[PDB]
Amino acid sequence: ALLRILKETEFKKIKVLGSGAFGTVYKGLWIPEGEKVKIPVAIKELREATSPKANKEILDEAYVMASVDNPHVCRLLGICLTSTVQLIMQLMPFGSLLDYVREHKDNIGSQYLLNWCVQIAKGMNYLEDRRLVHRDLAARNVLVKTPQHVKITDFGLVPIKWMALESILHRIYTHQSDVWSYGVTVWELMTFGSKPYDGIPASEISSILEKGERLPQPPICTIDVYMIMRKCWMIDADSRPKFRELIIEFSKMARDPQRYLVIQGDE
Ligand SMILES: O=C(Nc1nccs1)[C@@H](c1cc(F)ccc1O)N1Cc2ccccc2C1=O
Repeated sequence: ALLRILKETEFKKIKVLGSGAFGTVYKGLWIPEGEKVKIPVAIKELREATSPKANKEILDEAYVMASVDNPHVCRLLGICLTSTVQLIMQLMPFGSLLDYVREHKDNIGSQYLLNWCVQIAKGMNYLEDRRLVHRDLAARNVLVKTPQHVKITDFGLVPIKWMALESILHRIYTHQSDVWSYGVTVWELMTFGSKPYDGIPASEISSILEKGERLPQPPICTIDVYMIMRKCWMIDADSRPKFRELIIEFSKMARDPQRYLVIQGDE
């Protein structure tokens, strides 16, 4: 439930997974005080600019992150306060889903792929229920705990291609706007990590959306599935399918993946 405050001694950071302007992420081992067991963890350290106002804002968000409780939604285990701010999240061994599909493109299966979409939709629904807008749904932001299990992280805090036209044009973010991002995320999985609008300038993208052009239907997927992706990118936000609704369609599709999705040779 609550977010633990962690003593510096409690955890050690083994290696650095990623570097960002906002913060640098590390892979680490955390041993809870009073517990024999050692847990692998992902640690994020804010790069700079600590401010009293900033610290309060950061803390406030941290509590909510800790509060979230869903199987497909990442939860912030704890925060460590010292000179720098570090956020502790349980490590996902596999890494980002986008990276996973990219190096495992040859061996992936439709059932796994269809199942991932359902899981993301389920995760998204919890956020909608909790009145949280992710604001940056992407393939990278989906973490692979295991092939069978996937989770969503970094919600609640630009990626022009991923974001909805409404958001781009008027800086408007809503759950429906997140659905447009969700459709793009599905496209990434379907296309095995191909970058959307590859070689296209960010500035141009808004005009293209206005023109009705959309990302190309993936070779692997069936016609019905492509329609779901298109629905997400439709201009009317209300017209776009609800997340709860999305779960049902994918789940039905999940039962017989081969019909809906055709890739290589599969059972
Ligand atoms: O912790 C996060 N990412 C990490 N990378 C390596 C280890 S944790 C990320 C986050 C974690 C989570 F469980 C769920 C949603 C999230 O958005 N958060 C949370 C938070 C709170 C206050 C200020 C900044 C951040 C921030 O960046």
